[PDB]
Amino acid sequence: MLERVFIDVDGVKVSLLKGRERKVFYIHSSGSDATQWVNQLTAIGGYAIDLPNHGQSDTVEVNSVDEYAYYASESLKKTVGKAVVVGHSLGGAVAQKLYLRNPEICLALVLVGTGARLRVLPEILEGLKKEPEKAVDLMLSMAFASKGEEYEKKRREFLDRVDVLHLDLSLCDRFDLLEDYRNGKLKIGVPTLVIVGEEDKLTPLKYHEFFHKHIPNSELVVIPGASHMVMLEKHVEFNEALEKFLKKVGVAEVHH
Ligand SMILES: CC(C)(COP(=O)(O)OP(=O)(O)OC[C@H]1O[C@@H](n2cnc3c(N)ncnc32)[C@H](O)[C@@H]1OP(=O)(O)O)[C@@H](O)C(=O)NCCC(=O)NCCS
Ligand SMILES: [Cl-]
Repeated sequence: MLERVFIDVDGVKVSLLKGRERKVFYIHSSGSDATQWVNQLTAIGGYAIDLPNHGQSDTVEVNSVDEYAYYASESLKKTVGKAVVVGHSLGGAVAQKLYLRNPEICLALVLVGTGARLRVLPEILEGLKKEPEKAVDLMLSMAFASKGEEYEKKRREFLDRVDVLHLDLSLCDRFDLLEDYRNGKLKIGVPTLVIVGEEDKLTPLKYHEFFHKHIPNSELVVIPGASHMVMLEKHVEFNEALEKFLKKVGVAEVHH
């Protein structure tokens, strides 16, 4: 069912995965790629970006979350025009910056396992340069509710992508919109769905209650038996929540 497509953003080749036509645009997390969203792409539809430096996209120097938001926004415009933007962790930071720069292209926001500030444990971030296996194991212990096939696969991916993982996490570590939400300057005017796995230790419940408190039209969904990787660990529950929200916002199903 899925297709891989390619577009050009200012000379940078960007790959995306796409399912059935739907105005939904997914943005993956650090050290990951569009394949993070396969369970959503096949059931809900839409497009998932491979950010530059990830998946089948070109490599290019990226020094901020804002720069990734530029690639994401251009890619959204070229594929779906306007969309519900779904971001996980780093991708949720990218989604927030995308909304702030280009609110017109966001029909709604889905903030998954993310935060207004994404400081990274120094034992992970500094541990990746010296003993990456230990750092990866620590990060993943905080990201999965259970070991098993998804955990093992992600562990191997991270071991294969340590350099990009460290670059991505360094961008997270510098990402901070917290006070701008707190002091009321940053306003999210679109419908928002905030999703977190009950066991998530990388971006815990309080990060998601923070969004829910500061965003007027937000709904919070905590998914039991999942941690940070909720869209992979509990995909059926995740999809049901997302589909209910898409109905609410009017992003119709368009079968056949
Ligand atoms: C790395 C870490 C220990 C640094 O902690 P720190 O030096 O206290 O600095 P922070 O800026 O994160 O936190 C300071 C305060 O802001 C709050 N805060 C930070 N990020 C927040 C967010 N996204 N939402 C709401 N509150 C937040 C904290 O709760 C804390 O409040 P407190 O003083 O009342 O406890 C901490 O951020 C952490 O444990 N993070 C989770 C693990 C991780 O590595 N996540 C990866 C994210 S990509
Ligand atoms: Cl991340």
